Amino acid sequence: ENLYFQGSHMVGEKEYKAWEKKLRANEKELVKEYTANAKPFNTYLRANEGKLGFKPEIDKKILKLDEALKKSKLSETVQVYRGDDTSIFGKEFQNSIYQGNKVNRELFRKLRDEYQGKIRTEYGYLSTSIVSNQQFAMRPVLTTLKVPKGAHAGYVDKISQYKGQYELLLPRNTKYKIDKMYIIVNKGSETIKIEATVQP
Repeated sequence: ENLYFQGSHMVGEKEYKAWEKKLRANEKELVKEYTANAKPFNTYLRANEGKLGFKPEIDKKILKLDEALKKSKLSETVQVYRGDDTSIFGKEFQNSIYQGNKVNRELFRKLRDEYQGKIRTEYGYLSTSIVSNQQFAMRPVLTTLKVPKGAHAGYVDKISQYKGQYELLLPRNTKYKIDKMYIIVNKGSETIKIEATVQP
């Protein structure tokens, strides 16, 4: 263990290296493979609510990817984030929840009532961002996730010279409790905030 001068240069670099060490060569390539084209995997898991058996070749990779994600446990509780469009809320609210750069308060109240306090599931693998020096909240919806110590997760390197951070790749079938929803009033915009806790 070398001395960590300046602490972590970008948050998640330690966890990324450690996880990478435990992965077999075939696993590491499968992770890259998933990262390149995630959509066929995640639409499949969503279409069938996490049940396997429909597509044998896909099923085999999903099982291997699941095991790879098992290799690293979180040493400490962390916070990760997601930017999303109003499509996150589904047909009833997408088009309505906003009107001209501001949140519809009455529709927000209904939205808060349906989601807040409930436990939900992401059948696909969940990509989240780890804050280092910047948090990209340009999107209307910002979701913050508390990932508990002892949870399983993977790490993907999305970092470039000017933009990008480490990704925390959550296992498929992740459960989360929607702790709180509120409107962040920015200078010149409004953001819908979702604060959730990953149940392990």
